[PDB]
Amino acid sequence: EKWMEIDVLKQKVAKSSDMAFAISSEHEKYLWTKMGCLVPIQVKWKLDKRHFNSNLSLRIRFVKYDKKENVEYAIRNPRSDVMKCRSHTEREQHFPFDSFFYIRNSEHEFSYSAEKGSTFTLIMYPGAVQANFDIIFMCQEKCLDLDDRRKTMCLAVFLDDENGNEILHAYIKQVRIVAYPRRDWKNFCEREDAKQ
Ligand SMILES: [Zn+2]
Repeated sequence: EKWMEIDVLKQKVAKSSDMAFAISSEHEKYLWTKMGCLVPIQVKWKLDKRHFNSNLSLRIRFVKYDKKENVEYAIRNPRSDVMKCRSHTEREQHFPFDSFFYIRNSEHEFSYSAEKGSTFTLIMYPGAVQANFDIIFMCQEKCLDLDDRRKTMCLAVFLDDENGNEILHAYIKQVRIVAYPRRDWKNFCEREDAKQ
């Protein structure tokens, strides 16, 4: 009927020193990347009958969650944004300066608002079934307070109809912004594959 997926552009990510992507044994998606690096994202979807000719928009959020507040709740909670640290905020030269992340090389027109949480909204057109763009993180795990460092950061996207109703969603279950993405990615893969 209808589905949506978010993934990194594998071709480029495949052997990059700056980022790495993997799937868990449970098929959830994991991304590790350095801050200040362009991560190539591709959002794809298939729509049902009633939306075939709909004008749609795509919302992009970057939130945190833990065992106490699950992913489905967190991604739609306007108060769950991952917060940029003080020093990266004031040192920021991309507007809005306090956003943890930015969208570049977007094939689609986009706008930004923090009203209901830091969100980039891609304006699309009837018939669009994919959205390509780079996302770049301007703060990192190392910057956060121990309690926040323990929470999981999540990149979530929502496909909305003309009336603003979410009709599909997808996310990268865990995103980590670290110094050596290949170290963490490798440890993750070995631990997963060890699982008989
Ligand atoms: Zn920072």
